Amino acid sequence: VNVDKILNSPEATYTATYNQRDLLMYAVGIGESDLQFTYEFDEKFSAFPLYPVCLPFKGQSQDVVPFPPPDGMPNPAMILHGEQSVEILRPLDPSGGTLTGKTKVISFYDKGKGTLMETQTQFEDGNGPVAKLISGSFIRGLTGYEGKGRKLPARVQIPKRQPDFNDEFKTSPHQAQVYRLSGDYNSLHIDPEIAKSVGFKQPILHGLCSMGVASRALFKQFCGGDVARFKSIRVRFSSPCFPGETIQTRMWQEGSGKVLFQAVVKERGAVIVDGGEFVYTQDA
Amino acid sequence: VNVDKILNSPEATYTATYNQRDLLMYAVGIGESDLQFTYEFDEKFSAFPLYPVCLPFKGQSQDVVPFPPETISAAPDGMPSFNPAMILHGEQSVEILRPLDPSGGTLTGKTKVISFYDKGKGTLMETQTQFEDGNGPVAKLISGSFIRGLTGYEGKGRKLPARVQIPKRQPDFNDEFKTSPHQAQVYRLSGDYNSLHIDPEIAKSVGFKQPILHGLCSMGVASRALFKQFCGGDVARFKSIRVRFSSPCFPGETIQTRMWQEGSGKVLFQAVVKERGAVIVDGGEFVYTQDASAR
Repeated sequence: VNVDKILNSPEATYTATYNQRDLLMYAVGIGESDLQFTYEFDEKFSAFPLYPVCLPFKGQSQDVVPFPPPDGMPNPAMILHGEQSVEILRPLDPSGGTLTGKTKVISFYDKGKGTLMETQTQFEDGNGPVAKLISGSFIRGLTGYEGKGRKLPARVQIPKRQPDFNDEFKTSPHQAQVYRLSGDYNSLHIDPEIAKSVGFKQPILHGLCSMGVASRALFKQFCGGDVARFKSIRVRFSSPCFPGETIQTRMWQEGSGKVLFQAVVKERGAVIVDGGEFVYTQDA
Repeated sequence: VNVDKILNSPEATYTATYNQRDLLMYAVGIGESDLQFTYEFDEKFSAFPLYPVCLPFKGQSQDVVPFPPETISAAPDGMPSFNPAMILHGEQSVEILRPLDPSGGTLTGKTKVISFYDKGKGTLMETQTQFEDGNGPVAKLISGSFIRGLTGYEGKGRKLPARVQIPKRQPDFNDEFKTSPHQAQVYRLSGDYNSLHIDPEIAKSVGFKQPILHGLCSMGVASRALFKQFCGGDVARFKSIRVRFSSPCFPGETIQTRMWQEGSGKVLFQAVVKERGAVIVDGGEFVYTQDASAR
């Protein structure tokens, strides 16, 4: 494997679109019910800030997207979604919009047990940048090379004290059936036979839905009803969640507009979203 | 006041388009979880048989459809003037000639007012919608609107089918579905964006404690029970359904479907809110293809 050729491979450029209905479908998919996100005539109707994470899946389609949606690139079943970063430069137009996506592999690191591959996506409207996404995939077993990439941000360490704030959300047993309508139609989240074939007695909930659930808690606690205050969020996905389980978001106020967080399944005491770092605009 | 004018008002023709994703969104909107209706690669993936009721709202839009849709707001010549305050969706009939293509489709809709009856206590206006493609008819819908107060005239319309008499005996079969308190927020995404079902201020405005669930969603919930009990996993067996909406349902309430087998492929039914014992869907008649005819 040649990492230089992977990292010098030109960015891919594409178009993504969303309408108001897509925004509503997303809000219900992550279990949000506040009229700010579920009612187009609300005085403060907005896209939920995390929405751009769906756009690399949905792209330009208004229909079901077949799943799945570089040069020196070397088994899909060995790939885990390990990390996600989302940076919001400007809120999305809640009346709908069309964006240009530019995507590129920015890191390919040999972690020994496998490869960390970081894929960056930048979305722009007509004016300029609106969102920056970094998806960290772990490719199990792929090793034996000199890894290269960007300077990796510090690994988040959760404070050794009780959370400052807690929130809980009971997900529906059919949450994944609703959430998948926002772009990710991976059969792992709906077909019990596919889930069973990879070691799960029931389909698992999309990790990004869990991320949306935690985002809802962070927005509600800190952003004072203003989506423009939701600046950035990054997480590690640590263990699976099943639709029907209760997701607890534990939140640590660290000052300077920084909140560290975890999402935990109440029923099992399993950490599903770890090393959460949230940045928001401090009290206006 | 001119009924002859109303019934002679020319038919309106429009186009309706749905994709696979719309079918999934509808299925989750009515609370169905069966993979036959929620998973595009299920080996028997199908549109839920009641879906055509959404098409007059949706038309060809893939976005939010501001209420009321252009395809339903048009008043016939010559209609009275009174605003939607004294109007309610009282009755619905759905007849399926051919199941919808589950990969998506485009249909021609033809709509016409077919009845304008004086009920003594009000007016029943029946609006028929016929859907077809290049291969012929697919569905026939009849919607009944009630205008309370509007009386004193000679009424005319289609020959009405027999009034459904719900049997006094114990129901043969029962099913229940606990709706979500946010069920209307999801169901509205299939085409009916009426503020009545979401804005508490608009709901309180007309007398309700909170927004009410769409009557057609309740009809969907009853239809799910009927399909599950009688149709043996085959949408082609779901032939017709007609109901009246008797009282409102609130999102979050449990909908019980009471079913009476009458033989010859006919089932009578009611839908009831468990928490209040209130019938919300009454005079239900369901027609399906019998077991001995399942090829």
